Amino acid sequence: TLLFNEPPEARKPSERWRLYVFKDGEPLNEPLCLHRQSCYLFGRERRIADIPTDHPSCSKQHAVIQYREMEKEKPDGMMGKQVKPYIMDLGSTNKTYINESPIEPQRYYELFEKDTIKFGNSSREYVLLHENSAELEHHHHHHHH
Repeated sequence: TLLFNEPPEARKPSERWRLYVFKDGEPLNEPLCLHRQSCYLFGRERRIADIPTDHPSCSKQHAVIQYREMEKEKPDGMMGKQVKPYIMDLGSTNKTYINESPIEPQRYYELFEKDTIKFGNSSREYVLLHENSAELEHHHHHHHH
C-alpha cells in the first residue's frame, strides 16, 4: 500500500535538517523536524503520511524526502561520505515543485538549504534549512585558511 521503497543507501542524517512551513505566506510557530528518520512521506492520507498535506489538490501519497548516503570528496581530495536529502514525487496529478519548477516523477532530486517546496496547488509551502554550529563554522574556517 506504500507507493515507495527506501533504497539500499537510505540512512538517517546527522545534519539537523528542518522544514519551515508557510500557511498563506506566513510562518507557523515551529519547523518540522526532518532529521529523525531516513524517509518522510508527504501526502493527504493522514493514516500513513509523516507530514500531512491536507490541501485538496494533493495526492494521498504525494512525495517523499529520502535521505541517501553518497560519496563526499573532502577538501584534500580524499574520499568520505555524507547523508543528504533527496525529494521524489510519487506520480502526483498536480506535481511537486522545487523553487517554483516541477520535478519529473519517480526520480530523486537533491535538496539544498533554502530550497522552497510546494505540493500540487497547495496554499502551503515549505523551506528547507539546517542550523549553524560553532563546530561547523570552525571546520569551514580551518579549510578556508
